[PDB]
Amino acid sequence: STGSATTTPIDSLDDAYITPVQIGTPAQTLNLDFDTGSSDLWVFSSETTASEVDGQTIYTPSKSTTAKLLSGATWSISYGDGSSSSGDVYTDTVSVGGLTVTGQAVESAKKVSSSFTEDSTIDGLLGLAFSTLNTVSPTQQKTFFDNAKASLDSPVFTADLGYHAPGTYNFGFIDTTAYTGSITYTAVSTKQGFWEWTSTGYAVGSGTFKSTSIDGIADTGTTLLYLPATVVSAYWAQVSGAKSSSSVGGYVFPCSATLPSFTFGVGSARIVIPGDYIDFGPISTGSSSCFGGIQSSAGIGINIFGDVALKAAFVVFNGATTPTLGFASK
Repeated sequence: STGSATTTPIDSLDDAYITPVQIGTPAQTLNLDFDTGSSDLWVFSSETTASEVDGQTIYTPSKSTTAKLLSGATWSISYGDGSSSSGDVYTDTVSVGGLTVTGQAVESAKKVSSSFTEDSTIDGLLGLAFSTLNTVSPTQQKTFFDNAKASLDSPVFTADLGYHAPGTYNFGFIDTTAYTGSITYTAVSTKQGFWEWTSTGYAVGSGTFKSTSIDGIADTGTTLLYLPATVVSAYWAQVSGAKSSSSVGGYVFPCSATLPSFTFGVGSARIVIPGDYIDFGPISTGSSSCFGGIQSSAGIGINIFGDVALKAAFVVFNGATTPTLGFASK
């Protein structure tokens, strides 16, 4: 089997991407944030505290003839941005782009943190990291990809995120028309539950490539590119007037600037992030100070190849017995 679904930016900055997902019978379509940095499929629901729902589409399990309460199961998750959610668990039929999993754990939110309530465009998350990170207790549950893998033509999914435009998540096949050149595959460590790999270095604009190992995660659920402070300083030093602002929470730059590209290594291959991809717009409405899309990871504990990086590539999440990651230009 295969599946293919369009993923659409939620706003003009590509702050996140939503993908329609069919849940239950009859289908209830919710727009979920596909997150390769986490492992829970959770949704706003008829159980969510009413004051914490503000425009989202909700899953109502009582209207699904295939929903079944997973007795005794609860879940609770906290994300790197400080947001969180928790609730109980149903199993139900879940389809993405024509690919159907029966018995998928659908985590129904009873509580969500303010940032979820305040984003009316995201009806939940669909985690695509490794199932070892799934938070369901007392019986950990598998991701949608883990449940579908055996049925897929090939045990892979691909992320093709657009810059200011829709893109595609494919399951079970690699669309050879969706990228240029060849796909360069690189080793993955699953020890932390993530699609964790080592970049071979970087360049800033037209500058020379610096060969240096950068361990990080391929995380479709993080907007920005978070890299070591040395690398990020070298990037922003090429932008007149750029500075790290403690009050804003990262590097800002004059909105009048033209940003240089940023290149990262995948083996001997190179992925070029155009400068425009690094502009996240005024820090507040009407400001001439703009927020940078490359930020220091020094306060995180891990480097994150988020959307800013991944949308410059066609990315293969290879879930073979030994997982690997592939990157192509496009």
